[PDB]
Amino acid sequence: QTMALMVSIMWLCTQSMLENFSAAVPSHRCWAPLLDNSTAQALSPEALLAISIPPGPNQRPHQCRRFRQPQWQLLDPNATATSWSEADTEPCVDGWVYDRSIFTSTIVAKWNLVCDSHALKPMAQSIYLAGILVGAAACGPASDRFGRRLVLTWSYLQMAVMGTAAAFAPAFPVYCLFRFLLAFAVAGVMMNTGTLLMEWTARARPLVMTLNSLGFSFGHGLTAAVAYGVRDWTLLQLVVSVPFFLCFLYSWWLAESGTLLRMPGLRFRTCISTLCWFAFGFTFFGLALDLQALGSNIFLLQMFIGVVDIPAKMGALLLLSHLGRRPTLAASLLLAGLCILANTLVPHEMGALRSALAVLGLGGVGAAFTCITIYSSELFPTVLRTAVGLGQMAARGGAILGPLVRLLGVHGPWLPLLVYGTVPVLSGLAALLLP
Ligand SMILES: CC(C)(Sc1ccncc1-c1ccc(C#N)c2ccccc12)C(=O)O
Repeated sequence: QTMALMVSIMWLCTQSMLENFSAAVPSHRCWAPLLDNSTAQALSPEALLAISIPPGPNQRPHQCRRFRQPQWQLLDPNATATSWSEADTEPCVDGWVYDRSIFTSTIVAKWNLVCDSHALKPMAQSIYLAGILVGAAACGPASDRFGRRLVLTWSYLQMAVMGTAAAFAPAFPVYCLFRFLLAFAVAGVMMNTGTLLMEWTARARPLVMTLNSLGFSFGHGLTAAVAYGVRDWTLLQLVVSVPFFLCFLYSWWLAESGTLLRMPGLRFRTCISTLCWFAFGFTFFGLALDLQALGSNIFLLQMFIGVVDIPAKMGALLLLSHLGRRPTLAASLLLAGLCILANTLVPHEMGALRSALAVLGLGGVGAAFTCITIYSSELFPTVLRTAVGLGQMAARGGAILGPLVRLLGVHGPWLPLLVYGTVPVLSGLAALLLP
């Protein structure tokens, strides 16, 4: 039944989207005796916060620097503000503290993922995406030798185990290994679902593809509701991996008891296919893992994209079945690129338009993925359509560089968004050349 796998793919989106909710960075500041010690001191907490922490970006108190001595210059109204020296700051010798405003417990507050060592979150995202990448390649021969159903049940068991274990990870490398194994199992489940849905009924390939895509997009609203319900990342991972226990228990019928040579050239087809897959994967896994910076509220943005991705994909399927594959794919790619470029150009003051443009770009890249998945079954002969596997591998490899590009934010907050807007434009400009 397609319902059982559709539910699993829905929770698979939840497990994939948990990389953004669990790695959320709430408002944090360094430990200070004027704010964290006893109230009896030798009033006005904002003044103490200002005199204890030097200002940083967006006129906010810095998150990785603290004054070695109380700077009373920010207290006297007649004093010249913004005139202290750099030597009066210390590299946070007393640690940091976290405010439980939007989130009460995350992996950032546990292992101290402050901006001083902010590379740990993109590194963990890249490790998860590498586990997704190597998961599809290794599960190929595993499903070919052991069978798709047995390895599917084993991947469900591994998903449950690594979900119940990641919530109890005491160290950062242990959590990274748990996420790697979880991503391996996720990639195995995805490959099995893909190889089963294609050979299920298919002329009915686009219908089942759109159904699976809608079941996956339901995962956005699912994880939004779960993150609005529970606020602890451990309890979140637990309740997200709980349904996979029943998914594994669904085994045994509910307790019954191809290589090619491209020496002359790229032949104008596989190069463009891999380029579009790379672009889709890169923009998707670079824009979905940083939803906190794309809108004012993470849950609101998630609900918005979850409620907009369904009619967007419906219209994408409509244009795919009504006016072809290449023109609608190029149009969706260009629309997503222009939307991300406008989101980059629009200042951070207008949050509503920013969230709308981000939702439109995500819908556009989803429509482009749907089109390139429908187009992958027609651009190659019946025996060459290895092509879909190569395209998925190229998309995963492009996703690998997704979180790594976000590290370029030290030079400017718009450069990652600039790339996320420029890549779809070139992808759509190159998509028009498809036969
Ligand atoms: C690696 C991906 C993008 S898959 C994938 C891997 C891990 N987390 C989520 C997805 C995913 C992303 C967008 C989708 C859409 N639309 C989608 C639909 C069905 C199953 C997975 C996804 C590929 O194969 O290139």
